[PDB]
Amino acid sequence: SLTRIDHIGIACHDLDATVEFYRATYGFEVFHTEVNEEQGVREAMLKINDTSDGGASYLQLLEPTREDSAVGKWLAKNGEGVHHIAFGTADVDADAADIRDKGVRVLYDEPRRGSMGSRITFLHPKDCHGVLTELVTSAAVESP
Amino acid sequence: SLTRIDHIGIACHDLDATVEFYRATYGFEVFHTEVNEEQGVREAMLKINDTSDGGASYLQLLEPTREDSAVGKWLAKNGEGVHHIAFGTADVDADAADIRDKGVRVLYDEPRRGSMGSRITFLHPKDCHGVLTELVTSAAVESP
Ligand SMILES: CC(C(=O)SCCNC(=O)CCNC(=O)[C@H](O)C(C)(C)COP(=O)(O)OP(=O)(O)OC[C@H]1O[C@@H](n2cnc3c(N)ncnc32)[C@H](O)[C@@H]1OP(=O)(O)O)=[N+]([O-])[O-]
Ligand SMILES: CC(C(=O)SCCNC(=O)CCNC(=O)[C@H](O)C(C)(C)COP(=O)(O)OP(=O)(O)OC[C@H]1O[C@@H](n2cnc3c(N)ncnc32)[C@H](O)[C@@H]1OP(=O)(O)O)=[N+]([O-])[O-]
Ligand SMILES: [Cl-]
Ligand SMILES: [Cl-]
Ligand SMILES: [Co+2]
Ligand SMILES: [Co+2]
Repeated sequence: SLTRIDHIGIACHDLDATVEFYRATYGFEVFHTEVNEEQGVREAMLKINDTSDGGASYLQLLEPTREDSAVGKWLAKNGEGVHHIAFGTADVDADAADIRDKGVRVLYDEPRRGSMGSRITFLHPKDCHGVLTELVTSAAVESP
Repeated sequence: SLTRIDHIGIACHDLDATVEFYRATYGFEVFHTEVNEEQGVREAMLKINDTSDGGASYLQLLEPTREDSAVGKWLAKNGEGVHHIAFGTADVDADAADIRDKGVRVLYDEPRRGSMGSRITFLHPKDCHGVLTELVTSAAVESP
């Protein structure tokens, strides 16, 4: 089941400047940062709240590490802004198989590594009314 | 203080069809629907989770009631997809005055009515790294 909004993925040209914007404007602090070379992003997660399924909701700020990447291409075309939304689940593999069986394109055969050891997949935006949609199971098991 | 992600505003051409997409695909049900003639939208709120500040997080699906509206213009230009993000607060008036004093454009002098009697304002996307950003205080006071 999809039990929370896990994060909002926000593309930006300069991670450090956008991180500082969110800190200065709203007081949001960095929960974690990393590079994901497979996905081609430098990310910062800003935790906004905890959630009733035991998880949390974040802003995921993303700067591309290369132009030939999902975020690099998207920024070139659209400029800075919201790139994707992510829903949390305790079983991404099962929920992705169920959604595949509805005819929505699931981009990975098997979930891949995302933020903080999470396992993630994506649904094609043209099958989701224009919203690039991620499904994520956190690495650490959640207590509702 | 901004204490949660309150909702993700998602523009769509046909509210009923997009509502059914989210129900069929994810099991998300409609929490509330309404028309906001000032804003020029037909909305459906789909509750995804409760939040640690006592509030909740929703998907806010929005179909324009007229082409000459924020969502009508945005859909014409961009097609269906994420239109804005919203942060919850117990005091939108105070948080909007604090953000105004940082030089971020606050679109309303005074918060206006939004979903379920909430009071809302917006920050200009060109001051927020391309993200149209809403601040909202729910009508019913929250218990953290
Ligand atoms: C690490 C992590 C992350 O979130 S890493 C996030 C970065 N990684 C990803 O986004 C991976 C998933 N995304 C992708 O694989 C690709 O970007 C997509 C879904 C396949 C699109 O790649 P394509 O090669 O088709 O790009 P392409 O520009 O050709 O686009 C194909 C169609 O998708 C539309 N599109 C592309 N990106 C889109 C987006 N983010 N949202 C909406 N529509 C999008 C695009 O406008 C075009 O529509 P049009 O044809 O009507 O113009 N994490 O843990 O949470
Ligand atoms: C009821 C409710 C709701 O959420 S009702 C949601 C619908 N209402 C709103 O969005 C009201 C706030 N928005 C607005 O007032 C306007 O849409 C904006 C911020 C002033 C933009 O209106 P403008 O008249 O300037 O539109 P305009 O197309 O001229 O756009 C001015 C610049 O803003 C960019 N822009 C416009 N809409 C944008 C959006 N949603 N996100 C990012 N950028 C945006 C646009 O691309 C252009 O950039 P460019 O110049 O680089 O091309 N609720 O309770 O939660
Ligand atoms: Cl890596
Ligand atoms: Cl009304
Ligand atoms: Co993500
Ligand atoms: Co809204």
